[PDB]
Amino acid sequence: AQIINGVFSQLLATFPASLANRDQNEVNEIRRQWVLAFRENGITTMEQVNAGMRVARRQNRPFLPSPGQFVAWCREEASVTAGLPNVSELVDMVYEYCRKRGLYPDAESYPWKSNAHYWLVTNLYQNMRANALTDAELRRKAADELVHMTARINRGEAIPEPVKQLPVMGGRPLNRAQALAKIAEIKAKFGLKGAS
Amino acid sequence: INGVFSQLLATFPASLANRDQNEVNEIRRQWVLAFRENGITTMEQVNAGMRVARRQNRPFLPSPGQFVAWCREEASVTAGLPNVSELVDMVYEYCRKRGLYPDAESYPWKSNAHYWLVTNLYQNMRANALTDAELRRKAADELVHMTARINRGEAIPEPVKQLPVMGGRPLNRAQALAKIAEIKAKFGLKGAS
Repeated sequence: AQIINGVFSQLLATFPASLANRDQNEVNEIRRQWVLAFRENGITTMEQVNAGMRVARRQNRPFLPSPGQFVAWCREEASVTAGLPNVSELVDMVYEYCRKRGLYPDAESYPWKSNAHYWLVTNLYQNMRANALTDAELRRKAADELVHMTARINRGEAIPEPVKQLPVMGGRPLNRAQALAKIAEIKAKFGLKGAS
Repeated sequence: INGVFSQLLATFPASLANRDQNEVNEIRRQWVLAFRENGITTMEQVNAGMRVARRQNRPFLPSPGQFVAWCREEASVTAGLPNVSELVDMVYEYCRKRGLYPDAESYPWKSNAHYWLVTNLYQNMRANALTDAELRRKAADELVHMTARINRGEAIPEPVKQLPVMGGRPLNRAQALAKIAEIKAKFGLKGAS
């Protein structure tokens, strides 16, 4: 009650024009929605309120944010490990990969920033090439992949470290003359080569 | 701090209309917290923000985030970008006139930003069969993206160009016929005559 009233007062102070030209019924409904969101998200501490207010002040939008946006702002400090590119950055990375991957032996040789980037870019690239997606479909798929990856990260879990595929060996100290001698020796031993 | 709040109240007297002391104190606390977080602790930045607010024609009190956005926009006000209508007119003029030029770099561009915006919009329109409303939406998105890139400090690349053409041939009909005859004599091929 007191916490909710303080949050509402601070939001009104930060955003005076948010409730302009609005009757009391809309204000009460907005307050009820905020109460429901706080109860469902477990936001019952003043420290989270202060963090959310700091983020809101850092935000430059002159309108009242949605309750879910405020909850996300509060949890950003808690969920600081969720360092992932946004939709636009992911799309640009996918385009750069689609341009540059032909110059590398495999997908693991690409200069990845982290495993999350590797998995996201590879999945989006394969999906796009297999399903012949357009740009808007690619962006929708990128948003879905980001949501899925964030959900997996927030549930703990560990991102696997590719698979790689074998070494290539090498180290041949053999020249033309010695190999010709070897071929001649094989011919002499097997006799019926008849090759000239 | 207190002087900053007093100047803000003086510039926007209608902001505290029908407000009690508690709301004023909460507004002051919010402004103090915003200044602390944004690093606005010097009087020179306060004066710059006051000048920005005075240049604005809105008597309404902007949010502290909006005030910081105004300050950083005026600090980086160097942006010679057209509006949506001007961009659409430029795109239409380009689509009318570019057929008479050897390449897209020969077009009389005003700057690099205009070149990139117009070319990207032209390619997108001719590739996705955009209508007029879709063209305007795409133009708005492109302008937002270009402004965001410019505010990041990133420089705008200088097209790519493609090759010179050379020339300078002082050869006429008689000399060309002599050359052809010499080629025929050297290699035979008498059937060509």
